[PDB]
Amino acid sequence: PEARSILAGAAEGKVIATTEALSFWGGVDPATGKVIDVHHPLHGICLTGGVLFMPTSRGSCTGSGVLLDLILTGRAPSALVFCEAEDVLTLGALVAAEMFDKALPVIRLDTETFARFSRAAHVRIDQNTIKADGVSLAVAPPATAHLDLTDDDRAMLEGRDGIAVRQAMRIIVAMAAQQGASALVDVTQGHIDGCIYASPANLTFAEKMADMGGKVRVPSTMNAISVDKANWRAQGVPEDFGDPAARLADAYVRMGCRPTFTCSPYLLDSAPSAGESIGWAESNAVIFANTVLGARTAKHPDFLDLCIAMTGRAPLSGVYLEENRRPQRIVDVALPAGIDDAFWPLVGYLAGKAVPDCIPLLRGLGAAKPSRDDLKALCAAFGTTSASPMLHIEGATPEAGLAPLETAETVTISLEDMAAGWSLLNEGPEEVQLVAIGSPHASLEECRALAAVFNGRKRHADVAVIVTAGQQVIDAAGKDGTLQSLKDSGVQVLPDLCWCSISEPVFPTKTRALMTNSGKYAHYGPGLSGRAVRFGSLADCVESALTGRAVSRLPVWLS
Ligand code: FES
Ligand SMILES: [Mg+2]
Repeated sequence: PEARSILAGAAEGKVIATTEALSFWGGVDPATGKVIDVHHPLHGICLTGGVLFMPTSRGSCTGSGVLLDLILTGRAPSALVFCEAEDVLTLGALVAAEMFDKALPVIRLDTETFARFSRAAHVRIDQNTIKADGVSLAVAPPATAHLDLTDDDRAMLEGRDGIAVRQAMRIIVAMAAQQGASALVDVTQGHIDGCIYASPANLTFAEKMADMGGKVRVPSTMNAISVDKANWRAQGVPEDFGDPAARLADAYVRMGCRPTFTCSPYLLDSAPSAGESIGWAESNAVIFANTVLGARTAKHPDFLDLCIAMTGRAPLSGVYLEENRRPQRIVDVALPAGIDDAFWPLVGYLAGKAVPDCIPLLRGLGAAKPSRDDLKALCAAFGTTSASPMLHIEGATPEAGLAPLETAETVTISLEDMAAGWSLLNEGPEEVQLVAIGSPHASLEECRALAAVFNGRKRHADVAVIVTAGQQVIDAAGKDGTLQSLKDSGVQVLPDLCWCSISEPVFPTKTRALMTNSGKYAHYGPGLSGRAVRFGSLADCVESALTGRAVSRLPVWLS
């Protein structure tokens, strides 16, 4: 039995335990502390005050900001107990201790002690021990940093570059220490994700660092934000929400981040190349960068993305190291006849459920020749159910020939798994009032494909059709006529916002049920919006847009 202090602190409370990872953004409501992931075993449970046992986290990089907000409002669990490596929630609690004078203890157990303690009714944590129903286990103190540092690293840490840079380096070194890294690594560019207005604390952190003098040292793009930056006032977004959401975006721009406002930064001209070491947040962008581009970045939590951008340095750990990019589990995926575009997000979603805490190699799919957009949708869905920052697809992705670990296990995704996942993501009626496309932000080709399915037909008056995309794609779609073709059918194309960040009234208030082709939004949509969510192919979406009805049925390749 082994217990390891990750972040110090004292806590006591009832045990809240699960064997399935949870994403605090999208899966936990900062207003209540309740689990809102409708597909998680803990759905509906309030986490406030509990000692939360889960193997690790999954999903969104924004969990750090949601946990920070919960800590600040007193709605957070009293402690976190994992049994695997974890970064997102650990970083949120680390920022709480470093910058907000609040300690949330985080402990990692061995898997067997984890399972035993998860049966307990009550757990007490202090600096030296964890006790489950009185049964006490000694807790090893936080790991001591054994990092190789450059002279400029030490200069930043000593404060010779100011207090903001020192604070960033302090956080980077503490994260490297808990990961057991022995060095840092240069990054050529950053991508900031905490600009989504997921909680008041997201704004508080950004303005705190900006007022501290923080500024990025490497070129750094920005993920989606929670306002249509140029239009939210005219759209009728309430001032109480739009003003802090806009100020959150403004704070990162003031700190030198480029206002790309997109969750598909790999589509920008600034996209990194194969082998390039970058420092990115946003789970789908991280996974796409490693998986499809062959670039290298850990799945950095929100807030850590800014520290890495401020210093140009990240912990040399995880998939920055070649050994850690080798496939850790093999997945044979059934390839039925007659697949369409919906196959790829479904497979990514199921691949994450099958392999939630290590890097999988997906076999059996190379002959199907997935598009860049197919890989994009797959990676985004994989992020929702997994913690890993990358995956491999035999015959499709550039590093898929890396030798798997000699002890890799092999699992399957069967047709039966696919039918079950399809029905899980389709718990809603047939009548829909909204079609939601573009999580992550739509490519230009995805917009062209959508116009091709529409074939000049016009949406039903009672069905809104909304595509979220980055500004540069919308500009390009305006040039080549795709934007007008979509407008001709009644489709709205929105910049900056994504389905992760959209809000009423831009999200139409009349909506009761929506259909999406995003595996990611199919998962998060129910809890985020309170609406019933349907999941289908691009053409399933267009058919619903023209008729107002999404037929409830398994796809052709599953019947
Ligand atoms: S911001 Fe979440 S995928 Fe777009
Ligand atoms: Mg996710």
